[PDB]
Amino acid sequence: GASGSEIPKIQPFFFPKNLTTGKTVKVICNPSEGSLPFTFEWLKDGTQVVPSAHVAVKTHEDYSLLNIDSVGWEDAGNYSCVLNNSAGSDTHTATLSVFA
Amino acid sequence: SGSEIPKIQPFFFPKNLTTGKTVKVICNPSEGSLPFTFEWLKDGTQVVPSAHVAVKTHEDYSLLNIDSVGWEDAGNYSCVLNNSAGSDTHTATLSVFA
Ligand code: NA
Ligand code: NA
Ligand code: NA
Ligand code: NA
Ligand code: NA
Ligand code: NA
Ligand code: NA
Ligand code: NA
Repeated sequence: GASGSEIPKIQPFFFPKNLTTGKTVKVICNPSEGSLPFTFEWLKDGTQVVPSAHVAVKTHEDYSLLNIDSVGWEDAGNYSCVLNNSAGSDTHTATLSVFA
Repeated sequence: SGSEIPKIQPFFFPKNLTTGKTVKVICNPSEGSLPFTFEWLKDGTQVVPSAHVAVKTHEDYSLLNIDSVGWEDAGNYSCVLNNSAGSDTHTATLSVFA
């Protein structure tokens, strides 16, 4: 029937604060509001995240999971999720710090 | 090897929850040996899934999803993370503006 077209709104996500070398960290990007369907994009410090042996992105219909194993200093930085549907887009950026 | 005790990555609920929002939180280890099992509690009692409350557990994380959150969903949610070597629990408060 009538299809509501609602701009998406990202649920704010943040990284843990005393993360030390070698640990695993996960964050989720998901809408709190918005019409289906959703697309997700992850950025790190100005470029799209590239999956690797220790970095993985797993995207579902209504959320996307960023996983980093064996964190090191190179994994520190600002990670952004860009969320879109057919009505609009939203973005959230979270800073990851990695300590010795 | 394979006997590293689990430790949950601290999780928290958003601070902007209004009635009707979808909310998701994940429980996952920052350390610990695979395989894991997960349990969710609400105010000390295991979560009962329903039409608008879903628990989806994967190999290395568990997802709590609440559609159309309301005042009745407010409470203290615990994730219990288990493996062969031990157990950890983390609890976070879900608050809803009304
Ligand atoms: Na956090
Ligand atoms: Na998280
Ligand atoms: Na992932
Ligand atoms: Na760094
Ligand atoms: Na940035
Ligand atoms: Na976009
Ligand atoms: Na109880
Ligand atoms: Na799910």
